[PDB]
Amino acid sequence: PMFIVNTNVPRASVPDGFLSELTQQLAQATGKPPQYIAVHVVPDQLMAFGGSSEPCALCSLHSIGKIGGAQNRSYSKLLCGLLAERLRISPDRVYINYYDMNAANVGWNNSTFA
Amino acid sequence: PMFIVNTNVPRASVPDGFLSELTQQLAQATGKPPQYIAVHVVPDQLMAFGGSSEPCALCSLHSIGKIGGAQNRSYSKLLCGLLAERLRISPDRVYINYYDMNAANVGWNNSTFA
Amino acid sequence: PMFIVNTNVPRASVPDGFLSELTQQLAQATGKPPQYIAVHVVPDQLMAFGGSSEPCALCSLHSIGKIGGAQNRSYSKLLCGLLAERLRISPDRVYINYYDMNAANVGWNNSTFA
Repeated sequence: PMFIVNTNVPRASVPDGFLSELTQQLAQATGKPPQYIAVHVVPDQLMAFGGSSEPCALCSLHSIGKIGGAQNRSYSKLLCGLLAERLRISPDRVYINYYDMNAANVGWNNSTFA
Repeated sequence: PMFIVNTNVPRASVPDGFLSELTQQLAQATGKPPQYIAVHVVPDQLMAFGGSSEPCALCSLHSIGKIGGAQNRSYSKLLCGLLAERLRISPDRVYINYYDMNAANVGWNNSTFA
Repeated sequence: PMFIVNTNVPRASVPDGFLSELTQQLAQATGKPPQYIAVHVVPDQLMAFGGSSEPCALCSLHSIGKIGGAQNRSYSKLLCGLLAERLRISPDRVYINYYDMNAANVGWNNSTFA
C-alpha cells in the first residue's frame, strides 16, 4: 500500500514519529506486511477545502486489494483520527481517494506484482 | 470535487485570490456546492513538457460523478483558460487527468461518501 | 504519457539532464513522440518505504494506451534502472503506479484527447 497526505499544516507541526505511526497502523488496518507499506507526507501546501484555507488534507491510499466499502470506511476512521490527533485537522476537511490497483499495474523491484 | 495543479511557474507568479477563483469556477462547472470543492496548487516544480521547461502544468480533477466526454471537454476549456490567464501557461502545455470516483472510494469525515 | 517521481533523495543529487533523459527514454519505451511526454521530479520528500527513510521513490506513469502486463514489466525494469543509476535508489524501494487513461479522461489544449 501507498498512503500520501498533502496538507497546508506547516512542517513544524508534523510530530516526530508520524511516518512510523502511519506505517504501523496501515499495516494493521490493511493486513499487509509493514515492509510493503509506503507513506508520504507533504506539508506547507497551498490548498483550500470548501473555499477555506483552515487546516485541511488531500490524501490517497493505493493498495493491491483490501479496498472496498467497509474497509474504506474503516481506513477513513483510522486516518482521519490520526490527522485530527497529530496534525489537528478536522475530519470534515479531509478527502482520501482510495484506489484498488491491479497487480499488473504496480511496478516494484524491476517488475510488477502480476 | 478536488482539483490539483502542479506547475513549474514560481510561487510569486500565482496571483492573490487564485484558490478562491478555482473554487468558485469549479463549483459552477461541476454544479457542486463550493463547500465540497477542494483545490491545491503546487508551484516551483521541476518539470518538463514535450522536452522543454517553459511554463507547463500537470493536473488532476477527481469527482464523484460529473465526469464524462462532454463535461471533461468543458472542464478543460475552463481550466486551461484559467491557467493561461492567471499563470501564463499555454493550453498546449497542460495535461488534466479526470477521475470519476466511486462514492465508496472517497473518504471524508471518518467514513466514505457511500 | 506523464511520469512523476516523488523521492526523499535531495535536489542536489538529481543530475542535470535527468528530465531530458526521462523524456527520451519514455518516448522510446512508449513509442510516443517526445512532444507528448511530460515528466515531473519531486525531491526532498518526507517519505518512508517499509518504515525506512533510506532512499525510495513513489512514481506514476499515466498514458492513453501503451499500458498492460508485459509493457508495465518492461517500463518497471527501465525506470527502476534509471532511478538506481541516476538517483541511487534500490529497485526494491520503488513503487510505480500505472494508469491506462481513457482519451476522454485526459484534458489538453482546451479539450480532451477523445
